[PDB]
Amino acid sequence: MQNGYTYEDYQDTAKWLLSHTEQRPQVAVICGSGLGGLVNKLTQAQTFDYSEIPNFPESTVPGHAGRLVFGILNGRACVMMQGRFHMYEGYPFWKVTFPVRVFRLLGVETLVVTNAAGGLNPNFEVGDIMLIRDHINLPGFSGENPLRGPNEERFGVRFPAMSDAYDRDMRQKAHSTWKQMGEQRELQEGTYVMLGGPNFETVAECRLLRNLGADAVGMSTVPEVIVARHCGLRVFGFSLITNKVIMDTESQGKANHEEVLEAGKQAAQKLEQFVSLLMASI
Amino acid sequence: MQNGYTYEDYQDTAKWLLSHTEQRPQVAVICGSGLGGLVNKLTQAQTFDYSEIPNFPESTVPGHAGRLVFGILNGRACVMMQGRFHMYEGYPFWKVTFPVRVFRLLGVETLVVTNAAGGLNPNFEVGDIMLIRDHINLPGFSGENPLRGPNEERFGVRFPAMSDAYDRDMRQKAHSTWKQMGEQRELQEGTYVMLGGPNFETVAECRLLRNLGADAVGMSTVPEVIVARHCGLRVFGFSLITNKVIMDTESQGKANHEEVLEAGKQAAQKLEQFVSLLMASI
Amino acid sequence: MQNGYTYEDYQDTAKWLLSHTEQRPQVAVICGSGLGGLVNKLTQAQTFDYSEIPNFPESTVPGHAGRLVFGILNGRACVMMQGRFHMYEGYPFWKVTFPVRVFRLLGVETLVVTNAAGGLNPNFEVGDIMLIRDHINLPGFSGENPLRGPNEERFGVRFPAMSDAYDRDMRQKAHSTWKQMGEQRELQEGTYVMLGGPNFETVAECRLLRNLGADAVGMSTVPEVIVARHCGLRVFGFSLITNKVIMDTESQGKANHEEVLEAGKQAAQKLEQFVSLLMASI
Ligand code: HPA
Ligand code: HPA
Ligand code: HPA
Repeated sequence: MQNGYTYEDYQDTAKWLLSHTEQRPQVAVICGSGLGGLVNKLTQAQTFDYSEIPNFPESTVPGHAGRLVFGILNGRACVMMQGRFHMYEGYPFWKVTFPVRVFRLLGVETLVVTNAAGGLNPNFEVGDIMLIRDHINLPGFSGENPLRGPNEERFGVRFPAMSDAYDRDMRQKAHSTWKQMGEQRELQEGTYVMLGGPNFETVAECRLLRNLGADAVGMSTVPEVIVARHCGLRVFGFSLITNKVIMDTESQGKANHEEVLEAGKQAAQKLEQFVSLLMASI
Repeated sequence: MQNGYTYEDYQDTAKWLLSHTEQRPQVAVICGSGLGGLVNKLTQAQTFDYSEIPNFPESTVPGHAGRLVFGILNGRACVMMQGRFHMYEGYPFWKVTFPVRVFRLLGVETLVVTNAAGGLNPNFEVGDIMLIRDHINLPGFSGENPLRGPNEERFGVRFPAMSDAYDRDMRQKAHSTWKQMGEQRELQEGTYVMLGGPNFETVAECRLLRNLGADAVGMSTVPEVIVARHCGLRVFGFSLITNKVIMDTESQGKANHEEVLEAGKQAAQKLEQFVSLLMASI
Repeated sequence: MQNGYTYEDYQDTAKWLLSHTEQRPQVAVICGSGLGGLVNKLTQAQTFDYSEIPNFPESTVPGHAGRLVFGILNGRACVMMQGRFHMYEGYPFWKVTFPVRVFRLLGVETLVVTNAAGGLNPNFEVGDIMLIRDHINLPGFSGENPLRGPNEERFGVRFPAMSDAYDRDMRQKAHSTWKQMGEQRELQEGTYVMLGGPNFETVAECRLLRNLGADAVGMSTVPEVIVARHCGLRVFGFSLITNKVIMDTESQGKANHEEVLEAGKQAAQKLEQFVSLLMASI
């Protein structure tokens, strides 16, 4: 497999955006979970529907419509993705990660990724926020990788390292900010594992995922982090623990989509003020 | 990747079958192992070669020729697949699972899946029958999934759960029936793990498969169970332990295809009467 | 997926080579690591650029240019691949493994595979040579396999076993030869695990790889061993431990490509005399 986008494609899209807005973001945020409401706190916001931006992959976002929003959040200029793309919709990883490279060409230096995730770690409770310290890329093990194919030297090297993908200083700042918020629940931190989806895991799969050392499971984010790190973007991210995974055959029930949506709704306010405060420390 | 079959394709195939047979099955059986002979016990059987049914994937079945057989088994009306499709032949998962959706549109409510498998659990002996209680989907981890691409709402939801894939009541009935058969060997039950194939595993791979909690290994069934559960089919299945996997470098030999064929042959009669008795309890 | 090469394609390429050289090799060597210099010790060498050989996949080799070299090494006639293909470049496994089948049709009976690898086993030091005793094929778990699609009976069987892939007698000879070289460091031996790449692993991924029982990690060799064993080639291989993987968050640094190149350079002489001596015992 080879990326279908030439360097010029990215550049054209970037040039189109610059000629249609006066905003010049330094931070890019890919919203997941109940963070979709974060667009409501931007100043001087300007919205672009994914369908009107050349080369942008078609939208297929549930709940939060596919919009790219520019604006000032807590004194910082940023651009946000309201709705992202997932492999389970049929998109190749090179379409999924297309926005990350455009962000780089706009002058962006920092990327914040957020998502909803199932809790594998027995100590996580619904509503918990887990800073992503590391990740396990299952699709990557089989070759499914956004960097597969010839390397574009103008973006980065052939063999980029990922052991330092999640910025250390960012996670330090995140802990201080959380303390300053006077939260009773502590800020979690752990390993996120991505798998394809769209179906939810079985008990047997959840037990091995946990045995492999993962704390949370999800169907996104990893390909974006890989491409971001490839082109030199400082990356920071976190998962909203939307549900605890069923790990015993005496299943009290089963993970459902309404459950995760509710969680995203109930924690929205907490996630928004958190990301807003973090802007001041980037 | 996206499924190449539109909902209408499935419906056309279903409509063609209904206009060519008076049979109206409630149960669908996908035969594997030595269960291929089960067609010999149907009453009022009517056979359809896969090649004469519109939209049906081309046949590539070894030993048992690709036929779709309708008939009455122990008083119940059912349809059976004599030979299935495997990813290792080159078929995408959406071709492999095509029959499952057609079955749904015919009015079928229950699906019984059977296969041959290598024993990972040290307590299994050749000839053992293992009820499938749960599964581990390795291809699914990388995104290889029959549901990949846009979701067809007329079949099911975007994020179906799989923790309850193998019907509980069915497995209870299976245990009672086995007792009533006066078998000396006990009915096994466990986790089946699917991988792509077509080559057999190495010692190192078998040890990790076992460490991951799998009891039996095979190259099929899982994609069919996923699609079946997606559209609301009650699923029940079992593996015929055709051989015990080599797990030490002092390999007494190596898994071979003739070995598995022999096992399927020697247990044929036992599997047939078992599935026949189960019909009375569905 | 299905192999795009017909049996005749392989045969044509083989026939073209035979009509352009008088050499008739019995051993084929696929050079990796600092073994790229091994071509300098061939007698009566004759070089073919991959681009001039019909049907040969396009070259994309870093450092060592894609050449196929025929010659006599320590009294034995052999053919060597200076530079191989990797999935991470965009090649399907059937393009990657194309040379292995051509080698078979030339009359070759033995294949020696070498590569660079990251050390997972805590006892390995940079510069170590690890005989490959077994392998773990992650891409294979998801269906990514060079044998996927219809089986070509003229090459081998539908379900080949892999538990005996690495020749036992070859590894015995390798140990004797190493002793005869009077090396202070002992010859290592272990399980190689392949993943897609091109990015390097994260700490979390390295810990699970090690927990799964792997000793060394790399991005090649496995598909070639599978196809070789399929067509009846005696296989022998080893990894040059070019670096030790970062397995703690207090990362002293991070794996980089220059590091691995340096290692390949520093051990070149030792690998060359080793492979040269082994020729005398094949
Ligand atoms: O349980 C889950 N599994 C997979 N992805 C998820 N995303 C939110 N919750 C889950
Ligand atoms: O040992 C085995 N491995 C994989 N698939 C199998 N199907 C039957 N036996 C086996
Ligand atoms: O650390 C490593 N990881 C993956 N492949 C490698 N090939 C050499 N070193 C490495």
